[PDB]
Amino acid sequence: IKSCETFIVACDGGKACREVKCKTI
Repeated sequence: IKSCETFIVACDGGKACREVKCKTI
């Protein structure tokens, strides 16, 4: 099984973004 999660980053230099990512367990 693989794990995945999203984080909050400045996609517009100062906005709310939901960039999802996956990694091995």
